[PDB]
Amino acid sequence: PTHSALYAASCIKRIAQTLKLSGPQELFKLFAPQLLYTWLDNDSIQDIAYEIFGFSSLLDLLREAQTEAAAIMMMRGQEQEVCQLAQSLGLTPEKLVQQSFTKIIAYSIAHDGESRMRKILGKEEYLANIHLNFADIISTFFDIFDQEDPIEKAFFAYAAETLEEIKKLGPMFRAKYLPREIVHLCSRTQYEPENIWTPALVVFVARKLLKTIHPALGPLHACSVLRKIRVLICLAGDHAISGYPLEMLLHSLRVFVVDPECADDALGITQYLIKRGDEYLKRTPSF
Repeated sequence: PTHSALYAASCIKRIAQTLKLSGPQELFKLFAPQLLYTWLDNDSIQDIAYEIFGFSSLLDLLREAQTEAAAIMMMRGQEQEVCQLAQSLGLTPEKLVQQSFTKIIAYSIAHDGESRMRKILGKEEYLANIHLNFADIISTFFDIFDQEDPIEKAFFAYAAETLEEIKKLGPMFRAKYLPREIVHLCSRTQYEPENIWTPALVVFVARKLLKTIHPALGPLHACSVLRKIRVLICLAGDHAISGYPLEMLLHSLRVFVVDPECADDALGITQYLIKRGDEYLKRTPSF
């Protein structure tokens, strides 16, 4: 997508209706990234089909698609179109960019344009926004990174052996980026890019990864999310094998071990965690 508008509308209503989903808009909430990317590649947001994903408006479709659309525009570059989005909304481009700063930086760092963010906010405000949105940015970095060849890039001189052990037991951007990406963001805050893996951040990112999976989204999603979790566990190192992170990971990886699709990934991570956290599991026999 004239009748094709109405037919696609009824089809999406039936898809999200017979899948334990709320409505058609809650089916756009799951797929807006890919649709918006592939469509805004060569088109403009203002002429999109607000009749699929029943919205009854374009200013209704926008009060949800600010973040993805704005971040993708600023990923490729449509400055006048970001300004047009902002005009249509009611908010000037500046407070808009202040609303969706996290995804903007996630994509931009992935697609390398941050200087273009400095030229609209400033050079003492942009850094305050990076300080305010650090963990959300790392979470959005683990969302979009594609699992291609992480061990090759690792040698970050400890992730390689760790991922090798966990493999011996049992918008998309390439894995080769992932370390350097983090570095480039963390060379503008105070916290050094080397060692930023306190347990709060670890549990944050891991819960994000798990929440990403979904029952309606397929049993092929899960094994990719699991590979990325293995990357997080090998990278975090010694904070994800002791304390509450250990308990929290053992739980969900158990749930992935009873999945008949792939119990090759989760059995390995589980062996590694149980074996390495022996000094801790002897203090908590009730768990």
